Amino acid sequence: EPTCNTPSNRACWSDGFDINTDYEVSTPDTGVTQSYVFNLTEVDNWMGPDGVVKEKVMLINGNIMGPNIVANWGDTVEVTVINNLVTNGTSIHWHGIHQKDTNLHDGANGVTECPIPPKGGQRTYRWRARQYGTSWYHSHFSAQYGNGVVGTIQINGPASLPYDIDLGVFPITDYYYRAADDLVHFTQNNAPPFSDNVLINGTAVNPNTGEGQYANVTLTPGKRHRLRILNTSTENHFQVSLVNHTMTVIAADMVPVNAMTVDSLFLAVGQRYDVVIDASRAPDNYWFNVTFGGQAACGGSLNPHPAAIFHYAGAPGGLPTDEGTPPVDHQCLDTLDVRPVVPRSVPVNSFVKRPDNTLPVALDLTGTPLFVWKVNGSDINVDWGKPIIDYILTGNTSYPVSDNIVQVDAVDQWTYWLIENDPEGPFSLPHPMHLHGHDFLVLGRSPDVPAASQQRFVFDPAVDLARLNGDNPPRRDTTMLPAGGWLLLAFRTDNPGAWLFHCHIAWHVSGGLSVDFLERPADLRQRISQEDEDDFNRVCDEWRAYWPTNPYPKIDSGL
Ligand SMILES: *[C@@H]1O[C@H](CO)[C@@H](O[C@@H]2O[C@H](CO)[C@@H](O[C@@H]3O[C@H](CO)[C@@H](O)[C@H](O)[C@@H]3O)[C@H](O)[C@H]2NC(C)=O)[C@H](O)[C@H]1NC(C)=O
Ligand SMILES: *[C@@H]1O[C@H](CO)[C@@H](O[C@@H]2O[C@H](CO)[C@@H](O[C@@H]3O[C@H](CO)[C@@H](O)[C@H](O)[C@@H]3O)[C@H](O)[C@H]2NC(C)=O)[C@H](O)[C@H]1NC(C)=O
Ligand SMILES: *[C@@H]1O[C@H](CO)[C@@H](O[C@@H]2O[C@H](CO)[C@@H](O)[C@H](O)[C@H]2NC(C)=O)[C@H](O)[C@H]1NC(C)=O
Ligand SMILES: *[C@@H]1O[C@H](CO)[C@@H](O)[C@H](O)[C@H]1NC(C)=O
Ligand SMILES: *[C@@H]1O[C@H](CO)[C@@H](O)[C@H](O)[C@H]1NC(C)=O
Ligand SMILES: *[C@@H]1O[C@H](CO)[C@@H](O)[C@H](O)[C@H]1NC(C)=O
Ligand SMILES: *[C@@H]1O[C@H](CO)[C@@H](O)[C@H](O)[C@H]1NC(C)=O
Ligand SMILES: [Cl-]
Ligand SMILES: [Cu+2]
Ligand SMILES: [Cu+2]
Ligand SMILES: [Cu+2]
Ligand SMILES: [Cu+2]
Repeated sequence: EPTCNTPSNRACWSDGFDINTDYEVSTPDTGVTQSYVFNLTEVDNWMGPDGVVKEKVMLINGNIMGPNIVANWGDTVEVTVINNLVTNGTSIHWHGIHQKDTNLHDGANGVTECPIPPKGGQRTYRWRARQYGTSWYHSHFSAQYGNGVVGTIQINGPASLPYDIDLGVFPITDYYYRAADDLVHFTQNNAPPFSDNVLINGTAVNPNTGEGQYANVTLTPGKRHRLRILNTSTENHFQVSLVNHTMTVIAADMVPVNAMTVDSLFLAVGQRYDVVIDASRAPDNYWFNVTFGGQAACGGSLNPHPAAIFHYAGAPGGLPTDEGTPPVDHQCLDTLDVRPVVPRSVPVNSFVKRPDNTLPVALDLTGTPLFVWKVNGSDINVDWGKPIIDYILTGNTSYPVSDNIVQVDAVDQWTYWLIENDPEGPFSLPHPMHLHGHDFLVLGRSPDVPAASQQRFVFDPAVDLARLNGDNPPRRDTTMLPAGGWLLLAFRTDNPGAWLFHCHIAWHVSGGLSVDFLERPADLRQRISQEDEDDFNRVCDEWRAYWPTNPYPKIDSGL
């Protein structure tokens, strides 16, 4: 807990810890543990926030979202996940949390663990809060998170700008009436549907019936407010703005950034932004608009105007009067203008394109189903009953092709990755690429052009090497792979483990769009504790015993 974090000095936290401290290598010892219990239940004919009854949902503790985890920088968070679903297994992934030397607690089923069996199966996740900011959690059992197994994480720590009130979490998500397994099945042979609605902090109004409620945020006149915006969607990529107000970015994902004032912000699936809103305008109700750019290349909604109300305290009630001007089209791309407070520097002149640093993404339509996404010639398909960690604990190096293992043996060195977005394919779509266990550096991408143009770019050293940035580029866990283009990333090999690198669009990862970075295998085995190993084997023995009794088959990648 803090000793010097005041509304005038958010930069200070405690003795020897501040905004300037390198959080990746230095963590405060608090000795405090914040514990929670996640009871997953399967509810049929559930009444949703917009009035429409959902066929089936999978909730945590009976609510639309799980409890918002709150702890301080340096604490340990512990969660006992109890699976009371009927047929489905589960695994909770702590998106944003690096799991430094705790790979076995990542929640990546078929990689770091076997799924927790239903009908009462349990497992206790435990991890250290070595990072401060806004993150989230979700299931990784195929597209199970689309049914409601989602929630937020707020690890308190210092900030890059002073503020008065911390308004907390603001998760924006797409909402479908059809269940996730039905949607994965539809997307296997058809183009993805637009969302039925878009929920903002758990609620939205039905554009047809008028039922529901708009999310209502009360701003205090003349005060600076911190808002933690999240995109917890399965496909929808958002654009956000507040009429007559600007937003000052103080963090991108779980990485603190220097103040950057904007009119609107693009949020890819899995992306987060901590912003400061100054209630500097006239007392009235203002609309917080959720819009779409990229000409529907990265999503859409059947609700033409998803919005929230930002009410000034003292002002009258009702709905806002000003509709405002439409925001600029972000073209399905996140901003590369954000510069981290704690800097990093890497050489970019030395990069050479080789098969071992290149990851070509492609859409294979030559099989059954039609929509099969491949990375380097293979669609990922993990084995829930024999995860990558089982191979490590037995000394087996015969990993099947389908696991998409990319073994990185480099010890604490910066590794380079060029991701290619099907430049020779019939068409290309933008993809929100996410990396487990690390924060990557966004070194550069193909020139920003309209997301629906179909303009293709292949990495040319003669012009693209000068377009790269190695002098403190954006550091985060999720960024956009441009349509028909390319993306150059770099991460330091400081965390031995099996880490997934995938597109966060549920339908795509289901279709196989992922690779598994097996980082320093030899170091990983030696760093696995007897408690972690014993428990992993307990859960795998229980899952392998349950599987033959399951009346349903695995229809996708399992991720
Ligand atoms: C996890 O639990 C869910 C919910 O029970 C399971 O989803 C259900 O899966 C079945 C079989 O895939 C679906 O029925 C099938 O639907 C297809 C498409 O319409 C149809 O062609 C088949 O004849 C069959 O009727 C069912 O609709 C679906 N339910 C929901 C709400 O999505 C899922 O299979 C379980 N996952 C695992 C691996 O255990
Ligand atoms: C931000 O969100 C608000 C609230 O959802 C948007 O306000 C809505 O604006 C639309 C027009 O763009 C209004 O609907 C339209 O009404 C006309 C009436 O003649 C009709 O012909 C159209 O077919 C359409 O239905 C709507 O009444 C209004 N919502 C309310 C209740 O105030 C606003 O446009 C959004 N602003 C931006 C820049 O995204
Ligand atoms: C993508 O697959 C290709 C082919 O399977 C890999 O290319 C081979 O890489 C090894 C290791 O460097 C070389 O010894 C071979 O000569 C390469 N074969 C080719 C295509 O000439 C490539 O490494 C894979 N990419 C990644 C990053 O996994
Ligand atoms: C989970 O919740 C259900 C319904 O609320 C209840 O029946 C069950 O006992 C709970 N399981 C545990 C162990 O909390
Ligand atoms: C989000 O909704 C919750 C309702 O559970 C509310 O307590 C919270 O204040 C809302 N967030 C803000 C500050 O808008
Ligand atoms: C929003 O909440 C505030 C605080 O209670 C209130 O003043 C206002 O009337 C509410 N607006 C709506 C549309 O409910
Ligand atoms: C290694 O793992 C494979 C699974 O891909 C299994 O078929 C094989 O029997 C194992 N061999 C060893 C080393 O025991
Ligand atoms: Cl992560
Ligand atoms: Cu995630
Ligand atoms: Cu993740
Ligand atoms: Cu994708
Ligand atoms: Cu993942």
